[PDB]
Amino acid sequence: SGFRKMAFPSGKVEGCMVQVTCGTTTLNGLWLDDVVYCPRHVICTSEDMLNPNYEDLLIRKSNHNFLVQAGNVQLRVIGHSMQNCVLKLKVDTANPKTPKYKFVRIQPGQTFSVLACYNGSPSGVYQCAMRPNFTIKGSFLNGSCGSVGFNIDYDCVSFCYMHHMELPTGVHAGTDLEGNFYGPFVDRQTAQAAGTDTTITVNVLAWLYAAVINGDRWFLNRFTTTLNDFNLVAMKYNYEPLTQDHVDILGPLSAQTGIAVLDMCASLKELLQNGMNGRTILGSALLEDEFTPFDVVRQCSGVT
Amino acid sequence: SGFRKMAFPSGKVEGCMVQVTCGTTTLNGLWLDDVVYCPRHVICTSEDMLNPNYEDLLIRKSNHNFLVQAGNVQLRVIGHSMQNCVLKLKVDTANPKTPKYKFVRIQPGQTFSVLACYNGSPSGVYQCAMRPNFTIKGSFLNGSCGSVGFNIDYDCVSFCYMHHMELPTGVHAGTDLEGNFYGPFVDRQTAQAAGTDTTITVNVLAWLYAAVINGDRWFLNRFTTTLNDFNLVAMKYNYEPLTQDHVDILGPLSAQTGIAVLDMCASLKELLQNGMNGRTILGSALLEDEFTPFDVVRQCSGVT
Ligand SMILES: O=C(Cc1cccc(Cl)c1)Nc1cncc2c1CCCC2
Ligand SMILES: O=C(Cc1cccc(Cl)c1)Nc1cncc2c1CCCC2
Repeated sequence: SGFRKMAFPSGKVEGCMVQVTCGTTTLNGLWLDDVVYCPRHVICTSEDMLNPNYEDLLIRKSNHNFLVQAGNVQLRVIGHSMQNCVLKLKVDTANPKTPKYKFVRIQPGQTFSVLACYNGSPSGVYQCAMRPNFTIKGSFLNGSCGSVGFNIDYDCVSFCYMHHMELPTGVHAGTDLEGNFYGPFVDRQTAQAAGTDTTITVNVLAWLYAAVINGDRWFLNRFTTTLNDFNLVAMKYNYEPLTQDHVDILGPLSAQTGIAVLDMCASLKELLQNGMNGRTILGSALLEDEFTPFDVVRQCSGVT
Repeated sequence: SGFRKMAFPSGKVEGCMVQVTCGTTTLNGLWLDDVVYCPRHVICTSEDMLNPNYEDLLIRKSNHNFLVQAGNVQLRVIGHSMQNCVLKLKVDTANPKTPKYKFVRIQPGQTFSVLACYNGSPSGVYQCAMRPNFTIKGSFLNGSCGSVGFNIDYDCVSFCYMHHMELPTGVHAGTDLEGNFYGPFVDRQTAQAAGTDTTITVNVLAWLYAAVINGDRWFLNRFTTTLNDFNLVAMKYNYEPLTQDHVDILGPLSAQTGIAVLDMCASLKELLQNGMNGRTILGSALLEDEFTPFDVVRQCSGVT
């Protein structure tokens, strides 16, 4: 028993991290097979970042201008190209540590682990959720660009995120591994509105089931509700509307605990309307939304 | 910016995990050089665990009874011995993936990453604190025994914890890598009193400095206090007494923010006496104590 914000073991991803330097900028790259992926802003200087013309800036660059280092060995760059906001540096050597991998575009509300890196070296790992507004509330410093988010399915790493920038509000923005930004963000130093965020209802409910599984049952009540009645409460408290698809994904957790989904919805309704009354749930004094129903089942069953 | 419960990259530890089977029990082992370390209760059956005579139980076991598997290759056991509550299985092959390592006995209040494992395979990684009462509030299921806690200093892994058991209260108990239990715990199925726990004051203060560094300054006030006055408050709220040694370790954070340690103590005093008033600090509605002053500086500077 116990419930923690658990990240995937980062080993397979650590073996892919490289340092990419272009001119005076150094950031992280992901070396998979004979290709190194990194944010395209590696080709800019502080003068360029207000409104960069990436096509023009990339034209002034040749293969020999991109310095790629894996630990202490230099990789030879034989090709370079830009795909959306990522650069793809073809190197002459396939990464011997390349794991079985996929590039996936995760959905808002889904979770993933981040391996924060500086100068191609891993510093730490943490679990994140892609916010409904397509930002991530990560922990990143200068030099962290190019650090990636991923999930692991037994031996396969699905890379879902590459870190690009911190918004003036302290939240983080980035791309999928094809270079497409999550959200409306662009890679330039400008004020950028992150949309209105909401709490991931299905994840909060999944976390309430995790609490029941781990002995925390104080919040359970004698009430039930309907999808319609619950959604009126979710509306008032900036929670995502709950659908039958969400109920269906909560099926395994409903079966494990013997607490019907709408009865758990009634517990959530009372917690939203009344607060916690100074009590805690799984060591938290607020409603946690960064655990999916899958994360809860995985952590409560032991999938390796 | 941003602040997360960050674990160390687990790669160096993943390469050490093996499966150890003895009779009908399977748990995890740590393969370092030509030795496999695992909890000694691997030699017991459910009949034995009420009050095991480990010396006698180990006598009925020969090298060939300990089945050690690293992924899919079988290791040949050439020696076995018991050191406190750990078994040391000498194998004929040094682990080629053995990192630079140390065995350390961490102090209560210190933090470390845990790599939860099942059948010698890593499933997840999370950051923990050794509670003042020598328990850890981890996330462990059946088969997790032998999973280890560690810290990483550039290339050196300091192993500090091996998981042994879950107490009837849902908290976790284990040993250092010499087999000595943290706390008064014994490896037998009996009711075992975990002592009164306290909040790690120095860590809460370190986390308040992390909040200031990351823009959360609402809790800062016009007040100061003294070590004596603050310790009276800490006494009432089951917080560890603050000493000049704690003030000294908070020196770097005091210098970074320009907020004197005793002024931060006065903020903590008001938060303890008044609560949060429905507000949050770094995404938490309670006072976090599982970040040391070192963890805060590391996460806020970028040590890899
Ligand atoms: O945001 C950027 C650079 C940048 C500027 C403008 C556009 C783009 Cl795409 C990238 N790097 C960064 C990433 N994550 C965190 C922190 C930083 C830099 C300050 C410290 C925090
Ligand atoms: O506690 C034990 C077995 C055990 C029993 C008595 C003494 C000793 Cl040293 C070890 N294993 C375990 C570890 N962590 C978590 C969970 C479990 C088993 C139930 C599920 C949770």
